Amino acid sequence: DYYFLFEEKFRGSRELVKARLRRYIPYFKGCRRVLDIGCGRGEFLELCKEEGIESIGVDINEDMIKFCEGKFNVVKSDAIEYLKSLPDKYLDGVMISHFVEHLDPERLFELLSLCYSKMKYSSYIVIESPNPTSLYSLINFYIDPTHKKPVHPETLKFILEYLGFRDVKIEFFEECEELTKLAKIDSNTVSEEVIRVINENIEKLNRILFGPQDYAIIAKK
Amino acid sequence: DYYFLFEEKFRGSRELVKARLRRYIPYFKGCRRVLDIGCGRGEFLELCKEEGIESIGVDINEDMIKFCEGKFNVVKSDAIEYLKSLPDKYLDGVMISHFVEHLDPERLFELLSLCYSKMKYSSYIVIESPNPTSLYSLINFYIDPTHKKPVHPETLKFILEYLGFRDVKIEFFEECEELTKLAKIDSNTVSEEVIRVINENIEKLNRILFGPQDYAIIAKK
Amino acid sequence: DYYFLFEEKFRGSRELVKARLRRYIPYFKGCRRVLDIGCGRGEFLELCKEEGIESIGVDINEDMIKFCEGKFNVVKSDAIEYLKSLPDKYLDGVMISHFVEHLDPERLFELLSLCYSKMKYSSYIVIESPNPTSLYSLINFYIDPTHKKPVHPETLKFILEYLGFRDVKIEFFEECEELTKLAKIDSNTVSEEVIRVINENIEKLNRILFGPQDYAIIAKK
Repeated sequence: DYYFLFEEKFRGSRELVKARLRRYIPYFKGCRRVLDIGCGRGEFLELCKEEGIESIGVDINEDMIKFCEGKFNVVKSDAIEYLKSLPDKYLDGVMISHFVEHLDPERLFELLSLCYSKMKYSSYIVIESPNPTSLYSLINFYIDPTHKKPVHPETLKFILEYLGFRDVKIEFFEECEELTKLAKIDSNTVSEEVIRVINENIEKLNRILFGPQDYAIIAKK
Repeated sequence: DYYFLFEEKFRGSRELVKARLRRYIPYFKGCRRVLDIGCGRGEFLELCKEEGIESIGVDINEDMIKFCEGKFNVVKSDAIEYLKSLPDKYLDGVMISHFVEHLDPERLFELLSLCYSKMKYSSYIVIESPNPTSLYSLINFYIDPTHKKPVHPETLKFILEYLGFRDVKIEFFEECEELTKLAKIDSNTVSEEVIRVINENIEKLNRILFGPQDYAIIAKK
Repeated sequence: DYYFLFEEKFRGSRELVKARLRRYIPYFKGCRRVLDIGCGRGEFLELCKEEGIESIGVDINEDMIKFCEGKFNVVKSDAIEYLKSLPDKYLDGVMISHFVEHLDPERLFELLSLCYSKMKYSSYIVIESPNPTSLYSLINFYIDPTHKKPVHPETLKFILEYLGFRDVKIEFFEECEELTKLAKIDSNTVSEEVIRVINENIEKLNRILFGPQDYAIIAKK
């Protein structure tokens, strides 16, 4: 089917994706009400079940749900709507992996606003999305047509900080492979200082051109 | 309140915005009917008052308007609606600062077309918007979720020339800080021919990656 | 009107445009039923007329069709609609030059599936459009307000491979001029490998920043 075949090719296998999600488990260990927004193939739900974490996944796509319903708890719904259908101080944790980029930028404030209200204190929200602050990924953001406009890390940090969240931190992941990045220079005949400045320019070039392809913003309370 | 805090953080303080607008005073010197489209926090209006320049601002934001009315002459209203309500050859000059990137693309032509019709002969029009022709700047263009498509300066120049405006000029401001830009190499030991070509390349790299963050297009009649 | 002056200014002369599409002719030689989608100023029509290749053009623009009807066979209509009015396995070939970016993302798939149906075995389809994998050309992409999201070469390749086309090749054209790109270094006072590595860094830079401005995806069957 279209989207499975699509993700499989440009996102990677479920094993691959699940491997990447491992890093975020510490923020949900032993949680009882973790919401997986836009769960898709249910890679996070599978992980959760494995780590002994209770969670529900939501997804507007009917096929992602047929895909997860058998092993996991999922509700075919619009996230914002589903969030309104929830009591305040309900939710335990919230995972939003590669979802916001697929969301109408106009409704971004309301989503996180609802998350704050439906989350109980000392809870963590994790938002993982493609990094548009590096040319390489920015270019690749256009491969998926269902993508809206790139979602900048700073806009996410600003909104949820404004909403009340604290500890807001930004982490970058999946960097470009060696072959793609520019190479640094060495020499025992060329001026150390000429060498030094050229490499700093290459570090700057590598950061803005071939920087990490993803990022994750984490917040608490 | 949201948008003030947002502007303060990403667009700068009022004092700063006001500072950067002094470059346009020569174009509205002694004018009495200047329209400030998307007046925002009123920085351009505050500048006009100090310069004895009469102007009125318009904005869709009731929050921005409430902030300005007790200070300057503003009117809550869509720009196109306001323009349409003016007689032709009425305005002394027009200022459009960081507005077009928020306007729906299909309404850009009309807006500008109306400016031409409602402007009297000899008047000046200034349009400042974030520069998308430089990477650093193109990335920051996505921080604001209310942004539409990046507005290229050549496209505006085309529209203006087409409407009958003349002496159209595109200038660029808000250069990137040397800390972020790549550095030119100074060297007494390496061949000048080689150093020269490396610095000319750094020059091209800096213009397309760390060039001016803003641009302004100025026209007349 | 607007669009003629606009293309003339930003795309180039009919002469120039004609010169660029000339390389796709071998795919439609001897053909009698080629479909040129979004014929524009009929530069592809004109070429086929010169090669004994029979083809019809379609466009949604009144003025573009008006420009053509004199020397070429064209019809004013939505491309999706024209295709549906044809029998399956009818077309000798399909040319889509600088059109997919002017199209609603959610209709792209329909369009291509229709092309597949309406084409007969072993026919060629060529899709030429702006290349967004190079900074230079994606910046210029925003000059045209009517442009939607950029269309990445890989997305087009995935869609039609999905539909059943094979031998899908992605090619790139219209490199930037030597004066715009970064120049390479050559000297004999500097260590060979220092020069070799800086140059391959330049090669990587020129690729992602000043590379091909156009891409053509070619498929058969």
